[PDB]
This record gives sequence, C-alpha cells and structure tokens, in this order.
Amino acid sequence: MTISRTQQIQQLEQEWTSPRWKNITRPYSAEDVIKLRGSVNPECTFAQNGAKKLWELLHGGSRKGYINCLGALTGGQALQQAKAGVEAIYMSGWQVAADANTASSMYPDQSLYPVDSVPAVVKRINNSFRRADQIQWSNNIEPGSKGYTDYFLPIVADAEAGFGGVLNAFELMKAMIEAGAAGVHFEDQLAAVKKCGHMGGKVLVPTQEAIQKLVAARLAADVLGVPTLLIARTDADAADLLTSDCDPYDREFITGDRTAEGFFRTRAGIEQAISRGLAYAPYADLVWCETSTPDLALAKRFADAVHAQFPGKLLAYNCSPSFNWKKNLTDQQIASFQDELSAMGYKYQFITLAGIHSMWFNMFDLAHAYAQGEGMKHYVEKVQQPEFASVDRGYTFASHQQEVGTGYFDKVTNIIQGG
Amino acid sequence: TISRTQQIQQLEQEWTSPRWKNITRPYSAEDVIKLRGSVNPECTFAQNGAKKLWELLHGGSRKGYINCLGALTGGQALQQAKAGVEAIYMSGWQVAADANTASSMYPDQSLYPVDSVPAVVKRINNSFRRADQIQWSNNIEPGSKGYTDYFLPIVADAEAGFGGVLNAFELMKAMIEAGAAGVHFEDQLAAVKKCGGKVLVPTQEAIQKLVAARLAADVLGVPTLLIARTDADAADLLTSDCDPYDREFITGDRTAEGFFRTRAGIEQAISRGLAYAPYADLVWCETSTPDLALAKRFADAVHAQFPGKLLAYNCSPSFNWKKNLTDQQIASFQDELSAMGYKYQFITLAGIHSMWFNMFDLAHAYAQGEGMKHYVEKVQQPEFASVDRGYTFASHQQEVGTGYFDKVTNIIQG
Amino acid sequence: MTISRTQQIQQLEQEWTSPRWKNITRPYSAEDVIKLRGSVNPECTFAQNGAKKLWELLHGGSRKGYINCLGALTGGQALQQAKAGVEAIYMSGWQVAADANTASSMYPDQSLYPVDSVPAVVKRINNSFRRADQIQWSNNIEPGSKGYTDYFLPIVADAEAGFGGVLNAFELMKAMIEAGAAGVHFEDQLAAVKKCGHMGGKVLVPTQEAIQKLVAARLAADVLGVPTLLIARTDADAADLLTSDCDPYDREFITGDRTAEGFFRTRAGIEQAISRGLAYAPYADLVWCETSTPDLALAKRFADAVHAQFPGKLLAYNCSPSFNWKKNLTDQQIASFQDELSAMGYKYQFITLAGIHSMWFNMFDLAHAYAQGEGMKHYVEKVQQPEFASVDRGYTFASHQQEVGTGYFDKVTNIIQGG
Amino acid sequence: TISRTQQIQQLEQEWTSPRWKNITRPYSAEDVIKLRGSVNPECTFAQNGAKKLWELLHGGSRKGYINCLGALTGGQALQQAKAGVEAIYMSGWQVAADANTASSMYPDQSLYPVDSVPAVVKRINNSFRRADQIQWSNNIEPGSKGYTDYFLPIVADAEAGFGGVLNAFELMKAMIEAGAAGVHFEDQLAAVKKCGGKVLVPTQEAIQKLVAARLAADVLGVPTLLIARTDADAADLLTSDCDPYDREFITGDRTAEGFFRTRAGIEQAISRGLAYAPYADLVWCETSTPDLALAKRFADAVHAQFPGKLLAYNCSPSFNWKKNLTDQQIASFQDELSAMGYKYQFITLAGIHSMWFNMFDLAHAYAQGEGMKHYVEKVQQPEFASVDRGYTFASHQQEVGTGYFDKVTNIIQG
Repeated sequence: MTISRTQQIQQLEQEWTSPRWKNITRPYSAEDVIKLRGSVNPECTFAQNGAKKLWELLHGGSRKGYINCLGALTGGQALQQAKAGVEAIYMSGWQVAADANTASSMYPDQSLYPVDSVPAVVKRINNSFRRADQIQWSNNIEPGSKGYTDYFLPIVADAEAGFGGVLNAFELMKAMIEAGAAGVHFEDQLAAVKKCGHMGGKVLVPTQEAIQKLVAARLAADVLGVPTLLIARTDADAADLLTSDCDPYDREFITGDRTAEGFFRTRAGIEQAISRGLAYAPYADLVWCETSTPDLALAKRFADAVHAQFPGKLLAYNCSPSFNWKKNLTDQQIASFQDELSAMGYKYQFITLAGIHSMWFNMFDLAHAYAQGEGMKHYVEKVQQPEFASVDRGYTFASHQQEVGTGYFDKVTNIIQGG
Repeated sequence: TISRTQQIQQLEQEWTSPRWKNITRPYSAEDVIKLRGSVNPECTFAQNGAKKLWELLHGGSRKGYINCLGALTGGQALQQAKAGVEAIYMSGWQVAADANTASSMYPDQSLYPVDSVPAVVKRINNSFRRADQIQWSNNIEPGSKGYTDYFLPIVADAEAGFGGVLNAFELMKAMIEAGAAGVHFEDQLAAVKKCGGKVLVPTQEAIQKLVAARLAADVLGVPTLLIARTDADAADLLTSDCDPYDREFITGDRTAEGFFRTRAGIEQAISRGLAYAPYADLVWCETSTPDLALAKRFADAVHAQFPGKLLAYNCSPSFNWKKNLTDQQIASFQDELSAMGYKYQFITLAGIHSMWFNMFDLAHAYAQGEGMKHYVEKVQQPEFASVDRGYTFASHQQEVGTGYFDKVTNIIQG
Repeated sequence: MTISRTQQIQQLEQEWTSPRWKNITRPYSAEDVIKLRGSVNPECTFAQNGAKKLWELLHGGSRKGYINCLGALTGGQALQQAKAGVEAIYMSGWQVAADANTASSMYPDQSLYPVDSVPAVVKRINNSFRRADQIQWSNNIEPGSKGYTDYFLPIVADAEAGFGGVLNAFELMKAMIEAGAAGVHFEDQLAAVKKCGHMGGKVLVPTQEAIQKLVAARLAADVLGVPTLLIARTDADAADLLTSDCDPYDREFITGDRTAEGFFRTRAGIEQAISRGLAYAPYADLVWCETSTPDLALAKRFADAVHAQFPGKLLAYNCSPSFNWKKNLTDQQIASFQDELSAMGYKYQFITLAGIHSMWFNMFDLAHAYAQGEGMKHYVEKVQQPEFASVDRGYTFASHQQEVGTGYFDKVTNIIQGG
Repeated sequence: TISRTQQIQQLEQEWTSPRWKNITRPYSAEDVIKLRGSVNPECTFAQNGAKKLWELLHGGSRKGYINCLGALTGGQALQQAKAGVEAIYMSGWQVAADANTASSMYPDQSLYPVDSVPAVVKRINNSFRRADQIQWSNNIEPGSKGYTDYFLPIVADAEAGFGGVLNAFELMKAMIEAGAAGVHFEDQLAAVKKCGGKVLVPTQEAIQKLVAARLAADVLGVPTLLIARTDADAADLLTSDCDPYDREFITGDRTAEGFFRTRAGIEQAISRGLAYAPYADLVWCETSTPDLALAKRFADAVHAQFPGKLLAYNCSPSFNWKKNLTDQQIASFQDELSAMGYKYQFITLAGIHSMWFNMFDLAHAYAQGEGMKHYVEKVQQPEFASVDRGYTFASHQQEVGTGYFDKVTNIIQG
C-alpha cells in the first residue's frame, strides 16, 4: 500500500507516543520533519538494526546489566571484539584523529580531521561485521549453536561538536546514520578555540547553543526515520571557560573575568556539569559527564542530581585510559569499578582509547624484540603461541584465510563456475 | 635551462652509476624522457626512502640483513620506528583484510581498488612526518640525544599490477608518489586462482610487468627498489604456453579452463628467478614452508649466474614453527637466511596478527567483567614497564602532536 | 513476520517465475543465492526504484517509445538532464576515465582508473537527484503540477569488463547497486591487452569467459535482491583479436594467424558480433553491439538475427559522438536516426560522450572570448542571456541559490531554531 | 648540511626580497623553522604556481589585469588553458554544489568536508600535467610551435578556514600540497548565517586566520598568494564586540542570538580592507552589485594608506547586467576595474553555469526527439567551427592521453 504524505505525518506522530520516546522533548512538529524528508527516503538497514539492538541492550538485554566498550579504530578490531563477546562498539574521535581519518594524517584531538572521517570508519566496521556474518551464514552456523557470533554490534560514534553550526551537526548526524551508527554523541565544548597555555583549557558554548546541536541531531534522525541513540556529553567538569554569557542559564557560573579572546571564566566542577546534564536530559537518550579522574563519589553526585529530576535516566561514563589506576585505587576498587558505576545507572561505559593503546603497545612490544635479532623466536613467543592458546576462548584468526572470507569467496567462485 | 638532449645525456650518465650495475633496461634514455613532460614534480619521500633502502642493503643494516613486520596503519609503522625497526613492510594481504579504499574485508585475490596500498603508504609517511615534526619542535635534530630517524623506507606490495602493463605502470607511479622506497610484483594471476591453486603467467609477461614498473620509476626519476616475486614454487598451472622459456615445465595436460599444467617446485621457481634477475633489484621465491634447504637451493642457483644478487624471503606467520623446528632453529632462522644472501626478510602478516590477537585478548576478559582490572593488567601496566625500552605512548597526547599543535597555536596568537 | 532462510529461498524461486525474468537463464540455484546473502541484507532503495522504473520505461512507459540518453559525468549534469525531460542517465566509463575518477587523473579508455570510480559518480548523481527532490517536496510541488520533475532517473552504468576476474565483476556489480545504479553493462574485450600500432586494436575474450562475467553480475544482483538491468556489450564488430581459442564456439571466426603475444586473429564484423549477441542473450536483459559507424542496415541485420532466435529481445545502441554525421548522412537521415533504430527494437540508445563534449566545448567557447577582453560582454551573451531565454523551457538555474538547496537548508535551520 | 641557525638565517634573508615588501608577520623566522621538521617535502606545483601568479600580477598579464572563470573539473580548467586563459579561479560555491568529497549537493554555507577544494585543485593540476605530457611526447616543448603552458596558477577558495586557526593552518597546507598558487579567506561566519544575513567575526579574529595561513605557507616554504576577503559591505551582524577596532560600526542593538548589529556598507568594508592589507597580498571587497563608484571608493581608501596594493574583484554571475548597464558599460567593466587597481578579477560561478546551462539546452531538445540533429547542431558542428580558435577536443582520443599511453605501451613492449 502506498503511503501518503499525510500518512507519513500520522505514523510519525504515532511513533512518538511509543515507549522508545518517553520523556523526550522535540521542539518541532511531525509535519516539519516530513517536510524535510523528500519523496524517497532511502533505507538505512544497519542503523535501524543497531539502534533497536542498542535500546534493548540498554534496558535489560545486556549480559552484565551494563554495556562496556573499548574504542575501535579498524573494522578488524571491532570484529575481534565481537568474537570476544563485547556487546557494542565505541567509536572514538580521538583515535580517528590519531590514526584513522580521511586526511591520512596524525592529529591531536581538536576537530582537525575532515568531517567524513568518523562515518568512514563506522562504514568499515559494519563491512567487517557483514563479511563475518556472510561467512557464518554460508556455513549455516546458527544462533544458539557452538561457535556462533552475533556480529552486528551496535556502534556508538563520536560526533565531536558537529564541526560548525547546527547544519554541520545535522549533516554529520545523517552521515553517521547512513554509515550505520546505532548511537551518536555531541559535546558542549568548542575545540576550535581550546586555549593554549597553563591558564588555558577547554571552552564551553552557551547551554542554549549546546541544546540546539542536540535538536539538530534529533531532527536529522527523525527525518531519516531512524531511532538512533543520542548522547549528550558535557565538558563542564573541567572547562572553566565559556564563549559567551548570552544564556541566563549559565550566569550563576560566570566569575566576571574575561580572556584576551573575550571568553568568560566560569567555576568548573561537578555543579557546572550537573547544570549542563540537567539542561540536556530532555533532549538526549543518555547524558555523559566527561571525566578525567575516575571517582565513584563524584559519579554518584552526578547521577543522583540528574535522577532527582529525571528518574531512571540512562547515563554514560568514560573510563580514563591515562589515569594511573593501580597508583590511585586498590586492586579491589579497580576490579569492581564498572560494576559500581552500573548500579548508579551508568549503563553505557567505555575506554575511549583502548583500541589504539592495544594496537600501538603490542606493535612496539613485538618490534622492539624482533629488531634486535632472533626474530622468529619473538614472533612465535609473542604472537603465534598466544594465539594457539586462545582457540578455546573462541579466537579463530589462527585460521587466517577463512577469517577474511577466503572460504566465502571460494563459494562465490564455485557457484559462478557451476560444477 | 635543461634541453632535451641535456636531460637524455644526464639520464644516460645516471645509468652508469653503481646503483644500476647489472640492471637491464630494454628501452632508451630518449624513450624515458619522451614520457616525462616538461614539469616533473618532486617526490621527496620516495627519493629519501629509495636512497636509504639501498644503503641498508649494502652495509647499512645493523645485523647484516633487514627484517620487517607488515604494518597496516601509520601508527603501527610509527611504533616500529620507535622500537628500532629499520624498514617497513607493506602487505597487500593486510590491506585486503583491513585497510583498503573499498572499506571492506577481502581475502587475498586482488579484489580491492588499486589506490589502496598507495593510500596506506601515504598514511605511514604522514605518521613519520608528524613524529619528526614533534621532535624537531623540541630541538631534537639528527645528532641530538633522543633523535630517531622516523622516515623508514617502505617496501610495498603491488600484487601483479592490477591488469596490464599500463596498470602496473600507473600503480608504480602511485607507489612512488605516496613515498614507497621499494615495490614488489609477482607472476601469478589472482583473478583465475583455481578452486586448484595459483596460476602463473608466461615468463615474458612477468618480465613485461617488471619493465613497466622500472619505466615508471625512471620517468619519475626515482631509484625505487624493484623486487621480483615468483609464485612458481607452488603454482602448477600456467595461463599460456606462448613463452618457449617455460616449455620444460609444461606437462602437456590442459585444464577445462584451458590452462597448462606445469611441474611446480624449486626448479620452476629457479627458472623464474633467473629470468627476472636482470630486471629487478631483488628476487624473491614465495614460500609457504620455511625450509633452509630449499632456500639454499634457490640462492645457490641464482648466485651461480648472478653473483651477489640481493634476495628477499617471506617468513610464514601461519607455519607452526614450534611444532616443526627446534627453538634453536627458530631463533637462528633469519640469521641463517642472511648468510645465504637473503638480505630483505619479512613477516607479511605480523601487524594484523599483532593487532587482531591483542584486541581479542583484551576484549574477551573485559567482556566477562572486572573490566578495568583487565585493561590495567593487559595494557596500562605493560606500557609503563616498556618506558625504558623507548615506548613513549603512555604520554598519549604528545605522541599524536598535541604539543606540536599547541606550539602552532601559540605562534599564531603571539 | 520474520522471514526464515527457507522462506527466502522460496520467495526467490517464486520471483524467478515472474514476467521480469521471462527467458532469462541462471546456471545456479535459489539456494546458492541465499547461501551468499548473509543474515542481514541491507536495503538498496535507489537501486530498487531505478531498476523497476527502467523496466517500465523499456516496456511502454517512455515518452517516445525508446529511451535516449546522454553521458553525464557530474550529479549536476544529470540533474539538468532530469529538468530537461530526459528519462534515464547514461554513465560513461570513458568520461569517468577522462575527468571524473578516484585517481583524480586524466586517462584514456583502457580500464586504468580505480574500480570504485564509476560507483562513486553514480552516488553523486543520486545525491543531486535526492537534494532536488527534497527541495521540491519541501515546497509541496506534486506530480502532474506545473514545474514538477520526477528527479530519480534510472542510471545505466559502464562496468567495463569487471576489472579482472569473475570476483572482480561480482564486487563491481554490487558496488554499482549499492551506489544506486538501475542497470549495468559488461563487455567482452580485454582493455589491458589492447594492441598498440596500426595492426593492433581491441582484443576479445572467449565467449565462455564473457558469459561467466554476465553470470557473476547476475549473481551479485540476485544476492542483493535487486532486479538490476544487465546489459551485455559485444566488441566483436571491430575486434579482430581473441585472447584464446579454448571455446569451440569461437572457432569459426579464427583465421589461424597468431600475434607475438599469442593472441588469435579473427574475422571481425557483423557475423562475429551476431555470434556474441546470440550467446549473451540468455544471460542479459539487453544486448548491445558496440558500433563506431552508425549504420541502419547493419543495425537491422544485428536485430533481425538476434530476434530470429530471441523474439522481442531488448537491444541497446550507442550513437557515436565522433562520427561525422553531416558529412555522411543527410539532415533527414540524421533527424530520424534514433526513431528508425527504435522501430528495430533498440529501446535503450545513448551518446556516450555527450556530457563531456557539452562541458568541454562550452567552457572553451566562453573562455576563448573572455580571455581576449570585454569579459562581461561574453559572459552575458554566451551564458546569462541564453539562460534567461530558457526559463519557459523549464530551466531554473538562473535562480542559482534555490537550485542547490539554499531554501531547503533555510527550512532546516528554521525548524531547528524554532520560531 | 643545513643547521637550524642556517635555515633561520636563510628564511630571514628571503623575507627581505621584493616578494615580501610591506607584508607583516607577527612571528619570527625561528618560530617558522621550529614547525618545519627535519624533512620538508617539495611542493613543485605550488612553487611554480605562486611564482607565475606573482609575475602575472606584476607586468606579466596580457591585458594588465588577470580575468578568471570558476572551474569545477580538471577538464574545464584544461579547456580554459587551451582557450588562452592565464589563471584558474577555484570556487567554493561550485565545489559545494557539484564537486565535493561528500558527493552531495550543498548551498554555500561551509557544509562540505574540508578536503574538498584541495581535491579539485589536485584534479586540475593532473589534467594540466597530462596535457603537458601529451605535447612533450610529441616533441612540443617551451618555444616550440604549438606549445601551450598548461600549468596555470590556481587561486582557491578556503572560505573562513573551517573552524579555528588550526583548521585554517591545515587547510592552507592542503591547498599548497595540492598545488594552489593563491588562497583566499573571508571574515564571515557561515555557520551562523541568520535567516537575517551574513555575520562577521571581529577584525582581530579575521587577522588571526590570515596569520595562520601565512604561517602554513612559510612553514612549507612556498610564497603562496594570500587574498583577504571582507564580507563587510553587506554583513550587518557581528559575533562579538571584543575588538575595539570594530567599535565605530556597532549600533548597540543585539539580536536574540547575542550578535551585535553593525552599520554595513562601504565604510565597514574599507575598515576591514585596511586592517587586512598588512597581512595579505591582495584584498577583496565581496560585492553582490557591480558598481564602479563603490569600487572606486574602496580602492581609493585602501590606496591612500597602502599605495599600489593589489586588489581583487568578483564579477557577479547573477546580477542582471543587460538590464542595469549599457552594452558599452558591460564591455568596458573589467578594463575600468583594472585602472583602479583591481588586478585579479573573476566570475565565481562561470563554470557551473556554463556546464549546467548547456547540459539543459542540449538535453531539452534531445528529449523531444530528432536526437542526433540536436547533438550535431548544438555540439558537433560548433566544435568543428572552433578548430581555428585552438579547440582540439574533436580529436577526443588524443585529448585525454590515448596517444601518450600508446607510446608508453610501445616503449614497454619494445
């Protein structure tokens, strides 16, 4: 049955009454969304599937009661995470800046790479998943059977602050969805003006401007018709600078001091972060207070404050890869950290830079020994034997040709050529 | 002002230098200049890489041979440089699997777009460039305490050139423009790999691909290393019997496809190696089974006709070393190859195994729970313990250029 | 309702009994196709719509009884064709080689550019159509109303000979479909070995090898589940060389002479082309005899021979942009040429290089005058005034800001910002 | 061997050359060398382009001014070269519309990815390169009958640098690496264009972007032309009042967004032009309405403080020339601008209008029927008639390199 424009509007209005959209504010109409959709709205299968799966995982479907992730910067890394039992992929903008962007360059984390970069790697990941799934399906290995992997993990992707204005955010959100992201995060700092020096640091935008970026992102998702998870990050815990005092909501944090650039000094900390989290909560599915120092007490303060106004709100938490865990916490505290966060409502947790540290450290570790001599000894000891020892854990890449689809394409060849 | 006569004379003179001893070119200097245009953009990375690689192969390597590990990201290559590695190997198999411009995962059958390997070569040189910018910005120059020469020569896989002689010509140019120091071409045709085995092209066609590649390098004016790979050790099929040189290996039997069956093995490999030697700077017999006896046979045969010829050797990442060789043999393997004249050695898939295994290893424990314990035990603490070995990435912000760009910002802002 | 693997096979078997697939041979099973599909088969909306529309146009839906096309090398060129009333886009590999490939280089037509190039431009075209449609929809301009354009023209794309082996063809076909092509053509020459010199020229592959490329392409489309039009081109009219004599079907054309490369000389001409067309007909939706010299008599011979075995078979015809039409044909013959071809069953006709000649000639024409002086006089006379004079023909680009979506994005901005 | 002291001295010396008269740099030679690294890859196209453009602007142009037409493909640029044009204009609006790396159609609001304009600059230089290879392969060199210098300098649109000073710095480097001869930056912020009008940034922030760009060029060691565009003629909004220099134009009124209302017009444009002059090689007052009187006002004011300053001027493709000016005024317009010191003039959207109109024109007739009649009348016959003007593309195979690659094939095959 053909679906008329009026029917599209009605169906959208109906969808917004479903449990998925409970407590979510949209400052525009269904009619407005359909006005932007065009007469043909190409389907985004990976994004639809990812968003639905991520929602399920966030609400009781996960194995541990929370989702824990590790930043992946190649499709193959993501694939190994799936094989290993990880339930969702974290896609880090920092890692993409460093070693996987479309400028083919190494950058620090300041929104320097071209805006198509993160969507490009999301696509890479979904293609690795797709080939792995094709291999599995071609051998009729089914869910519940030994050796089965559900390869299509939802991908949560870093959109920075949207690379400019509301339209840049709108376009980037669409690109994430088209690439197949399940969730996307936006933050309220402006990387472009990050202040250099000892009295520098991150700079926030007014709350109203951060809210408008979230509205732009939700609009993009609504126009495409995909219930993508939207995560609002605040940098207000550490950021003691603000571009403009134009939003009265921010006034209580302004100290009066200005920078040479004209920025306003603010009182950074948990209170400012709470202010931002409360403001963003109606416009996002999850709220995230960026933290450089893992601290359960502060995590509890943030969660309690948000939940006092927004009971049950889903929260995200980044677990620092640079914080010296052993030096600052007991082994018991380290082992229980993510569990403890989960009980507070942090249901999406991640180590942003895990993949790049994993890759870079282990490349170094092998290379340093190998370069000195007895090369094969070191390859065998550091790589080949440990691989063999992981077969019982579900590692399959010792069988390298099948892993990348040699058997799959042999089947294709055979089907083409007959027999 | 350099007239054409002058350019031709200059090229003819260059070909008399030590670099070109025993190398055959079936075309003229005039031919090369004809293709050059009036403007020839400089390829700095490729010039530096080719010169450095030649030096390493003639007395410059620490161990007397160069040993490499396939890298598939710029950051992997950078960490190898930090670790003391002298050259980078750039694997087509790894690019097919996890680093190509189709953004897809492929087996090793020339399925990815032809710009893929050059794209990763470019990535690597950019990682090297930033690392060098970082040290230089902190007053570290060649000769300074703490200086690392980050610009390792890169040797890159061109497969069989992705079609005909012009495809090989274009791919070679793209490798050089991206900054490769050396490039290898092989004599199998992936497109018709039988479900079966590998299929060779006639010797004359493989030579034509080598000629195409050398011509590209000559036109650009870069002394890129050219490596000739033969797949004749295992390939027992041949597309055509048109080259009388291949006659002795043909059995007479033909497949349904029309291929010619051949007697695969060390003798066919030797035949190909001898044929390619006059065109290439190194020859390589692709081997699936590490075997010093066969390596000695190949080297002996080549060196009987081409004394001192540089040889390359691939050390299999899938062969079960411990099961089939003693620990002593494993430890001495690359050294023993060197004594036979194998001066460029590499593990093609080292980088992808390194990356994929360790990702799995961390992820599997992390997914079970106690997540931070596993990150600390498997990654953070081992990083800390490698600081004395020269590992610097625990200082993660400086590593990727945060300090460098801070300096840029400060200079702009005054 | 969830669709099981068995149901997917049954549905495919059922689809192959429909009118779309009458007279089409597949040397593999539905079970084999599903084996390669994976558990998730992402939707290709533009390709589905394009393929269905192209089939309709080919069977009575076109305005003139045949579809006539002009090679387009930018999305904007394709957009102007749609505005002008053209019903399908031709996507030329020659034009892509010259001025629109992913190597960013200028190449002759010898399969030198990277294999992702033609899909990349197909994507560009569909995105231009998409934005134009979004603009139209946002202003509620509907079919049948004045000023309405159905922007989503089916795109027919040049896949050369698939860039290698059967798997390269398989992958390229998938890339075309994912980009949104409605139809794709493959040819039976091997560009890689095109013989240089006066006694050189195009080289054919054995008929069986050309058939296998068509099977590979159909398999790809079947796996993706899109009824993409498949066009088999033969180069046998002019090609008097053949790579191998291994197919007994080709024996009658072999002369006995060999080249230095080992190629076999053949008797080129209409008979060899007919042989190839007859062989490919069961494995393609259209057959195309590449022609350098427009000749109605030869076109009739080819059509009659194909139709003697395959009544009603759809045929394609390329109309040479380099042939000197006025010198060789009367004005009456020139004006009626495409009409006459249509009556013979050539329902898809195209000038491969029209877009590049259009672009390059007119850039030259303006530049040559402009460079000499009185610059604005020449811009006004050659461009601006002629544009104004075309408004009544439906040309809208004098209103340049709206054309590219300024009004559309203003609506987006307004919706985001409220009001 | 060139020490840092030597490199710094060399740079300091270069800044004393005629090229750098009246140019202000708020940073030191030491600062520049600090960012350069130990290896600085050559950018041949950018070096040649910048030198040639400087020559054209100081006595080399045929007419005493350079006039340009925006090009959005390499082939368009090549045809301009064939037609006698002296330089290429590279429009961001056209890239947004029909030639960006997002493969999408956008309005002119900095929506495309930042690598887009450099990508098309690369395409253009490659078209130029092949055209030159073709002529050279046929024994046509500078001085030969039939020689064309295909390597026209390219002036490219960098918008407002896509974010902060580091984004501008990186974009400038990418322009140079692709081979641009000149680059322009503007003082509006597209991201917040009000639905309303254009919005300016403070003068100091626009200057910082110019400094960032010059620094990038200095670090790479290329004397790229830097053009400062102001949008202050039409922009009546300002993001911030932080620069006291902008005070006189601020009205006091503020918008809901927090912007400052300003008095737009020629005086605000003059203010910006005077402020940017010490940093840029040319200044440009963006104009929507061709008006010689206003052009004279802007030029007069700038030249009163900066005698001889090179000016650029955009000639609107949408202004209704015939309706508003006499044919005589239209014909003399660019010449009259030249007398005022506007030495770089361009129609930004000429290429896209040329391409899109003529595609429509052919398609509309062709779709109606009698298809070949229309192709012959609109394209083929007009091409034939332009052979005496230097149009060569009727010979379509040679134009794109068929003869060149035939020569390559023949050389490889012997």
